[PDB]
Amino acid sequence: MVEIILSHLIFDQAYFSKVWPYMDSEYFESGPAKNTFKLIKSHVNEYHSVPSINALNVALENSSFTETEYSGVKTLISKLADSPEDHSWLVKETEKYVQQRAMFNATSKIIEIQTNAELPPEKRNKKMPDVGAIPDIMRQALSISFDSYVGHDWMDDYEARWLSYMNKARKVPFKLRILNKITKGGAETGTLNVLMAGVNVGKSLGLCSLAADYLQLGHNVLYISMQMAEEVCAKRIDANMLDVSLDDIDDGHISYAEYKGKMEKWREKSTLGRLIVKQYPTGGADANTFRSLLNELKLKKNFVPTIIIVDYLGICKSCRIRVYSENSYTTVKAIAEELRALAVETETVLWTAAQVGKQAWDSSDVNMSDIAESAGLPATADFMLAVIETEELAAAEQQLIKQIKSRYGDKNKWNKFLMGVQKGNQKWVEIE
Amino acid sequence: MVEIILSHLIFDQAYFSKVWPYMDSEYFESGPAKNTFKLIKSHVNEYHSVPSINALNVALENSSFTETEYSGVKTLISKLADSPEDHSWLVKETEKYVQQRAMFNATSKIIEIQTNAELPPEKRNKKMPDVGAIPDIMRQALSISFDSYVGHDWMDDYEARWLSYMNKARKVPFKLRILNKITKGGAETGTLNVLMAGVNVGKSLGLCSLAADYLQLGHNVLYISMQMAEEVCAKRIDANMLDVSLDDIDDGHISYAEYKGKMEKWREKSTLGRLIVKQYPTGGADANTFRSLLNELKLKKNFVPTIIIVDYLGICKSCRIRVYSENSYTTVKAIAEELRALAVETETVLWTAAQVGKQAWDSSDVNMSDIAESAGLPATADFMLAVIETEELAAAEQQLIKQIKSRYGDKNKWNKFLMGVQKGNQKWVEIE
Amino acid sequence: MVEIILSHLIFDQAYFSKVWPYMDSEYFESGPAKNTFKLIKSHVNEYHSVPSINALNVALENSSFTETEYSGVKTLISKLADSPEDHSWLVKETEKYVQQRAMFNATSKIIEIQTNAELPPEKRNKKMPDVGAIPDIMRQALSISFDSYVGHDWMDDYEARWLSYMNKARKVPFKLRILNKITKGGAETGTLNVLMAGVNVGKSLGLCSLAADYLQLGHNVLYISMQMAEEVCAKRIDANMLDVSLDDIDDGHISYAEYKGKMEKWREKSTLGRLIVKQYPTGGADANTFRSLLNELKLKKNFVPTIIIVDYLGICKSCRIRVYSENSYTTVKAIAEELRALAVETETVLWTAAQVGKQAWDSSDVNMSDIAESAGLPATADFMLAVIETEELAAAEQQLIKQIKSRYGDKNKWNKFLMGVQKGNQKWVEIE
Amino acid sequence: MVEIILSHLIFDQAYFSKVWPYMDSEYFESGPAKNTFKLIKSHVNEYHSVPSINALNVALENSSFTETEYSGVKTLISKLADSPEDHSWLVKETEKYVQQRAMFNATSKIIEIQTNAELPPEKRNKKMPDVGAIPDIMRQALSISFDSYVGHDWMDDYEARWLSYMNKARKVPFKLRILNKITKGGAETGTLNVLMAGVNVGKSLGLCSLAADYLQLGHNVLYISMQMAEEVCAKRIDANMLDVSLDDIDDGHISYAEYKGKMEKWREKSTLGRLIVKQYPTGGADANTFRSLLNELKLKKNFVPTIIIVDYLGICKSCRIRVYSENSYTTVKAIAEELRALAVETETVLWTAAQVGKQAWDSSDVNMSDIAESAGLPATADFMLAVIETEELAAAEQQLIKQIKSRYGDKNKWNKFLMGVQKGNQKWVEIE
DNA sequence: TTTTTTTTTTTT
Ligand SMILES: Nc1ncnc2c1ncn2[C@@H]1O[C@H](COP(=O)(O)OP(=O)(O)OP(O)(O)=S)[C@@H](O)[C@H]1O
Ligand SMILES: Nc1ncnc2c1ncn2[C@@H]1O[C@H](COP(=O)(O)OP(=O)(O)OP(O)(O)=S)[C@@H](O)[C@H]1O
Ligand SMILES: Nc1ncnc2c1ncn2[C@@H]1O[C@H](COP(=O)(O)OP(=O)(O)OP(O)(O)=S)[C@@H](O)[C@H]1O
Ligand SMILES: [Mg+2]
Ligand SMILES: [Mg+2]
Ligand SMILES: [Mg+2]
Repeated sequence: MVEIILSHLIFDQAYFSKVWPYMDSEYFESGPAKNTFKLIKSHVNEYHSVPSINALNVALENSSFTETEYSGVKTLISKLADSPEDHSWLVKETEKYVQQRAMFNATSKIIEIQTNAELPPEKRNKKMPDVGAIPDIMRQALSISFDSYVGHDWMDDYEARWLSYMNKARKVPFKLRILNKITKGGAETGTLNVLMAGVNVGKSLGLCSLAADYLQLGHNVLYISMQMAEEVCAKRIDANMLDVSLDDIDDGHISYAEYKGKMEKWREKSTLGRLIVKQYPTGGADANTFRSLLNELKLKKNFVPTIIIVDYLGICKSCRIRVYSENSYTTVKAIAEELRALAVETETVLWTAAQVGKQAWDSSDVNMSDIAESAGLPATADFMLAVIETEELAAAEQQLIKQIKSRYGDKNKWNKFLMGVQKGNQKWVEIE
Repeated sequence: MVEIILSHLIFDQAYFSKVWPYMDSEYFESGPAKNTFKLIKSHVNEYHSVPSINALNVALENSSFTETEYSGVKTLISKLADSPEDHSWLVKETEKYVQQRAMFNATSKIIEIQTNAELPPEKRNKKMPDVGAIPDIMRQALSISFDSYVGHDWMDDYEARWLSYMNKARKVPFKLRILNKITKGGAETGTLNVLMAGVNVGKSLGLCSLAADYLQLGHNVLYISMQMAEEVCAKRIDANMLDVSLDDIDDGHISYAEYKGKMEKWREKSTLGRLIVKQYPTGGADANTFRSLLNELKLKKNFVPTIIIVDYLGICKSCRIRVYSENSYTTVKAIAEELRALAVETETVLWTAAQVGKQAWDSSDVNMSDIAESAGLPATADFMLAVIETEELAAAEQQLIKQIKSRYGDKNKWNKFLMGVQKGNQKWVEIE
Repeated sequence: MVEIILSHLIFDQAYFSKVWPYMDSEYFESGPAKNTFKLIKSHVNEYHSVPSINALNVALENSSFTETEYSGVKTLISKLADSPEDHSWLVKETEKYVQQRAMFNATSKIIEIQTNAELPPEKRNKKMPDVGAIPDIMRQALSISFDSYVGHDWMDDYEARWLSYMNKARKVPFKLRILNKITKGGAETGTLNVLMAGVNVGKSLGLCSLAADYLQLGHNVLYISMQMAEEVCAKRIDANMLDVSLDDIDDGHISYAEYKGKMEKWREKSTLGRLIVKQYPTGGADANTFRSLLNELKLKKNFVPTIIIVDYLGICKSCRIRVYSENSYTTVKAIAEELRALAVETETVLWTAAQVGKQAWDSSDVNMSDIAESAGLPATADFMLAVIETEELAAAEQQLIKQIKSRYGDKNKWNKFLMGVQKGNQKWVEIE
Repeated sequence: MVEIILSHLIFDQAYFSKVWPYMDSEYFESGPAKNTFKLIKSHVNEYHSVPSINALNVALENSSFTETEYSGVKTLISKLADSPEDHSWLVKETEKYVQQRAMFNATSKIIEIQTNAELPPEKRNKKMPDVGAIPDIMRQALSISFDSYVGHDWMDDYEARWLSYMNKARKVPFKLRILNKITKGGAETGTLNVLMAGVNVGKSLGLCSLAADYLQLGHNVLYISMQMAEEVCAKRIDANMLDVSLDDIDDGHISYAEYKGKMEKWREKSTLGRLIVKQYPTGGADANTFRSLLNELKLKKNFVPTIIIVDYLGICKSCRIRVYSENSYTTVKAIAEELRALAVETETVLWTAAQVGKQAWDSSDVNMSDIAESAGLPATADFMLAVIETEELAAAEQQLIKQIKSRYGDKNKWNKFLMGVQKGNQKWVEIE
């Protein structure tokens, strides 16, 4: 029914107002229909009005396509004529036609991706998406229903807004009291929280301590280590949970009986979730890789995480920018934005680590301007905490956590407090 | 499109009043088109009015043509109808047709000049110009645009200019006396206004404060969130309007009774406007999306916004340049130009935020050179204020606002003024 | 007469010494002639001497030519002979032939340009000059001659040097005596003058001050703006000439009676010109449009320009390069060249205002390595000034001018001088 | 080519004496070419002289030749002419022919060696070299060059080198006795020599003086100015040559009669050179534009300079640095290297000027450490004279010349000398 | 050819 759609795009102002915002060039044909719609779209972009038959003929004469295409477009334009119709049958039929064409294009692209990925490398016609984003494309084929959400009205829609304040399902409480106090109830789902410490100051000890604390509070935690292996992170978690020093495990001061007893005692407790550690090579995982990991975890292991942790965003690969194409600023900003998009998609608290510049190392204070790889990371991150350690603090078994970007509350209040990091047990303890 | 031009010359006075000044027999053709235009020109010269079909046919009978030309003119005259096409498209198309025909005639003329130059001096014609007249014959053919307006005169139009001085309909007050004082009556419609600061300083706080202030004045405000979600921002607007807190909303200190009472009391006010909050994924919107959103808003609800707030220009996506086609100085400036064009098209006050590079994130002052993105943004901008907060300022809850680019008024009359920013209420308070 | 040219290039020495530096491969037809000239040129480049017949037959055998090309070149070489003629008819005939070939090539190139322009976007060739570049090409072809001036030859060009000593070019005086001192009487007719400055520091203030000063001297001034409405520029001029602050005009302190009285008092003065302000959209005007504008200004308004002032060079259209085709440097250089050509053609002092880079903003000193868009502007310009009102000159109500490039005198004599900028009246007063 | 080689072996002497030692029978052919060379070699052996074409025919008349060979030889002998080709092209072309034939023979020999190697060991030729001899054989093919000149060979070019020391082949005198004394006979070709302008001490005056002494000695001088026009520099040259004061020309004291008389008096003298002044914009002339200028002057003006004087090194631009700066060290170091490379590749004496540190300005003594260009100019400069001015030197019309770097001779021999500077005539006179 | 981030280095 392409002829009817074009005719009522021309000879119906009411029809054009609703269907146009959604009409696209890939929904008609590879011949006369697409060319006619391209003519109409160019005229609309140039004059912001629906062209007439004379305007279409003039644009057709000032066009460069061949004789066959010219004749087809001329016949199609000559066949366009308004008919007595009703707005509803046309809008519903157009929605059905657009949905069918979107599904057809999506399945054609799916077949193309499958037949392209099944090719020897270096001859796979790059810039074509991989099989990993096969379902997502189909998800885009179903989100076309002529029902775009205009937005949220402050006065018209306030009961629904008020039924989001006492819900509190968005906030995931910590286990430390100070972190809950500064965040006013803990971190929120669909966010990107960051730890900035430097090199060998913490920043993975803190992530492991957070993972252990969330695990004790009945949470499913997905640790993703882009550098350290799976047994080192698991060893850190074991040291945190079992209250056994990493030196004791290395020096064999803990027996198999004690280890088994502690593990079974933790297992028999109802207030304990599941922690899963996954390792990827440095620069070999992205947002799409994490989504594939999420899907295979949900299917194979029936594991649905809420506290997804990534060891370092700077070590991950952007899923949109080719490697080493853009500078550190753009690449890191894109990676952080994609991670935040993943977090809001799966509705999980995302925790990450970030390096500071060389000038901030061995300094008694770390500012937000000391971020290493990009200034956009603080802009695209919900909460950031700076971990500072000096010789005096190290001798006191304490670290100073400074609130650098506090989006859940006022950062001026409680800006710097001293945590009791214990490096042997990979644990954070409070001083209150 | 000679038929359209002749038909709208005869049957349209508005078209005749803008194209007849620039029209010649050489522009049309050498056959029936030129003869028809010559008949029209002869009739308008003998009688100062546009001829009719009957008068044109009578003149054709009076005038003498050979059989072929007579038949061609009769056939062409038979093909004239009103056909009320758009005026803008018609004038643009006739300008293009005139330009292309003039270029063709100029090329033929210079080719004839070159051919005559090679002839021996005895054989060559003295009427044709020398080769030295080739260039100006070309530039003049490139100065046949349709524009009869010459511009202001400063001595013949001072009365109209004085009347224009009294047209203050472009101004929009600020609800803040200091901002009105420094803008000489508030912001103006169709202008790009920017509120820039560092990361986590209160850019979105200022945007929401401006939205609430415009809402309390009866304006229609369209808040477009790029990083935050739609609901979170409405909470800030509620904290500004209801004037309780941000934490008290999340800590349950407000019962439903008070919330309902305050919302209904604000509904009873006749000085309140309409506020719509729209969220977009990072890097997925521009004026092209904004124009479709405007059309959908106007269709679905009686909402034509007077104020358009964009959460951040940087997070926005340029229309023509791809996601990472060019560097920051280009696409950021392109987005700024597109936003200003959208504002001047919709005649709305456009507000947006801008980021500051790391060099001024901890400085007591910020200059125009401290713009994180392209420096073309402080070229398309009109009132680029700046927010500077220090430890002493945060102690007194008083952000410093520095006038960075002031196109409305004197940038240095009140260069730096203190505000009374309340972070809990997301409100700017004037200081007296 | 290609055969004669080749024959006397090979067999004659004075002819070779006279005509060789001006010969080019494009002056010969694509048959045997161009290939033979290629062989001759390669031999001359490799051995710095005129080849013989044996040399070329050796070069022909050691060449990658097809059978047809080989046969044609061999036949042409066989046909060459030393016909005795006079070395005063040969040189002029060769010059005529070269000029004709250059004109033919230019005609073909402009025909190709016009064919390329009419093609739709995404199919048309890029980097090919637009239609507005056609006359310039035709200006280059007519300049071909066997006489070339590379540098100034002492003892060979000394009459012209004595003329330059004794004669001085006519100057359009300023009203500020300091500019006359630094320019030795003012600015010449066919010049491009630029007043670079930072953003929101007085680019339009200085241009409007110059426009008012020239208007008070009896000149016809055309003010073309792109970032400002006609009423705004005319209000700046009124503030300059009526001695009323822009604050007074906006606030309504002055009445219509006083305004009319002052305007009529200015009208009654005989030493007054005509100032016409024309506004164009950003990127919507070029040199041809300025020419079309000057055309209607000379016709509709019957006004001949004298001090054409382009508010901003960086906004105007290229007129030689398609929009968004080349980089900023090339486009701005092309705009500068087009504007200077327009000034030379119209014999009008042309004043403009470019923007300095972000580094020069709030910098107490600027140099040629501070221009933002293009560093080729000083080469095209004839006088270039700067504005250095950075931090403390604004508090003292003063400015500073660097004199970056002054072709009228010596830049290192009064390089930096202080200007009393008054922003309420939008004028420059002298510190003397 | 073989016909030409044989013809110019028979009918030339220098070509024979140059190419005979590198001529072998296997280089020509297996029919006419080889047999004909065999005749030349045979005769050259029995009678140590070149045979007459008839004597070569006598060789054919008295030699073992098959009917085809004897005929072939007769035709080839009858096809040899005494035509006069240029010697350089002939030698180069016969060298290329010999090299190609030697390479072909060596490749065929190694192919035959490989083919013989892949044969039954009982059945193979013993005379064929083993496979291990293949790399050496090709070497003998690559070691074929009519003339071997790779660098300067000590103990093999000592006689030519002595002729350089006695004839002072590299020195260019100065016309000033003191400058000749400290340079052991003047500056050398392929060198960069700079004068360290101090506190407003000078600006082109010295280089203009150097552009007159060389002119009076018969040298072709190319003066490239950046901060001045051609007329101004040539006026400084006229002041020095015509003894007219610089201000007298501007005032008009000297009339056209005296000027023309002095110019013609200079033109009569045969000891006068040519001066070509070329102007370039500031920063618009790298040391690659100078190469193009030299090529144009050689091709069109036939002007091949021996002295190149650049007005100022700092004003110049680096050929491939992209970013230019008003006063940056990296650019000055690159500019010096590029200019010295130009001097070396053009075998010309290159002169330029550069600024020095304020300390060098305040102190009468200037140290290499006290130089604006540190480790950049006293590293790429063969000679660096420090021209500084003092009020006492000024009151006596003198300038103290100090020698800061002298590759030519000992720097401490005559380091300080007083120069008689005349600022009106722009001249340097000696002091007794 | 400019523009902007980050880093590292070096020169004054
Ligand atoms: N096996 C271990 N036994 C005891 N202490 C350890 C051990 N591993 C690490 N630590 C301590 O933990 C501190 C911080 O460890 P990490 O969390 O690995 O630092 P890091 O910042 O993650 O390293 P990078 O540079 O970011 S990969 C170190 O400085 C050590 O003092
Ligand atoms: N929900 C909140 N509760 C309390 N304080 C907040 C909240 N959100 C933001 N703030 C404070 O508001 C200030 C700036 O935060 P925002 O206004 O959200 O920043 P923004 O303008 O979005 O800029 P960035 O660069 O994106 S953080 C800081 O003092 C924050 O701590
Ligand atoms: N209405 C006004 N009243 C008083 N002063 C004003 C007014 N408008 C502008 N100014 C002042 O004039 C100065 C120069 O403004 P402009 O003439 O627009 O300079 P500009 O370089 O053209 O700015 P652009 O075009 O946005 S880069 C500003 O910095 C203000 O201080
Ligand atoms: Mg780590
Ligand atoms: Mg923000
Ligand atoms: Mg301006």
